[PDB]
Amino acid sequence: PEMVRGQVFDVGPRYTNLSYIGEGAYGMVCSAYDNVNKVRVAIKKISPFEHQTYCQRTLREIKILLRFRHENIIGINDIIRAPTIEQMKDVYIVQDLMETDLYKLLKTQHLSNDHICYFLYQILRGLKYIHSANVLHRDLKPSNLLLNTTCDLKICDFGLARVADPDHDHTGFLTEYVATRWYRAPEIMLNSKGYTKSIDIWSVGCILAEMLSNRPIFPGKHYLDQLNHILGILGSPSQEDLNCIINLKARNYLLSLPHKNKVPWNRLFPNADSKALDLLDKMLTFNPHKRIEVEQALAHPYLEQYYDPSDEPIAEAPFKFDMELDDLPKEKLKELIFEETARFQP
Ligand SMILES: O=C(CN1Cc2ccc(-c3nc(NC4CCOCC4)ncc3Cl)cc2C1=O)N1CCCc2ccccc2C1
Repeated sequence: PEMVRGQVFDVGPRYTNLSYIGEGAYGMVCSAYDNVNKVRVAIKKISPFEHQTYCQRTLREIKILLRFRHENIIGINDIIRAPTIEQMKDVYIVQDLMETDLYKLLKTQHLSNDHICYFLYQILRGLKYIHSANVLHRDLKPSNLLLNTTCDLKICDFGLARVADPDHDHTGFLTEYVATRWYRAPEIMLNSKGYTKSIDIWSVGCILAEMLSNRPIFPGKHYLDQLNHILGILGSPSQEDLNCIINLKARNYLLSLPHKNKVPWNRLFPNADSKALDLLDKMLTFNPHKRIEVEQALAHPYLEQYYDPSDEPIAEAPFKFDMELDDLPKEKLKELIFEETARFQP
């Protein structure tokens, strides 16, 4: 077998001429020549089976992405694994190879207003489909938005995605949370488990702000500092929005803060298009009940050049897990991953 940076990549016969791309907690990723479709592809080697949380992330990703089919969502093209559960130590997920991501692009490139508009349209078009399947992505951020050389955009990384569950969204103040700090809606720190679609709209608002200036809008250094960055720009919540926070720890924390006025978007973003700032304001609304929904955002005058609901498809039915995954042992999640990947075996 081929090796890459001290790692076997058992992907042949179909995939050859591997080049290292990167690695992280997930595993390792390469490009490889697909000898059936005659194109280079991404293959990520995942080795999740000794960690229940990595197994969860793997299974969520596979089940969701195999059900979804959308131009602005990364697909799974193939899955390689051993023929038996006993021999299965790794899973290789094959996906379309994308040249870069929005994180890399923002570190290195000024975006024209036309590019910002087109990226935002594609993010929302993909998100319309995700939300129409009653799924929440829950970790939208620049490094999960993949881009090719013609600026086509695909949402990736569904390892934290969940079925929406608004009736069980309430929690206490300062409840620990997994998704990337800088893109967390204020309510995560106050009273929310991140089980409603409004969580993803906030992250997209944050991404829009970051496209406007190439810098994260709310770069909190730790859990509560994230809330105080948000409040630093939005200002003190209104009495009405406060009255929606019934938990006394969260409410009394907010009441304890000195009054802060809203920082106007046009001072943070003096070169931004005024319609972009109107949409930004509506996505970065403190109260999640008043926050714009994905379909409303698509209909916003900023996106009028692109908006076409007949060409913004929805999922054919709501997505549903067979059983709850959060409590399952890692050995059971391995079995489920085995069954879920069976269709790619010859
Ligand atoms: O696969 C993941 C998370 N990742 C990791 C990754 C790497 C690469 C790509 C990717 N990149 C590119 N092109 C890059 C080239 C260079 O410029 C940047 C873009 N093209 C296609 C893909 Cl598909 C996508 C992903 C992705 O989705 N998980 C499932 C297993 C469970 C788990 C366990 C532990 C932690 C996270 C996860 C989530």
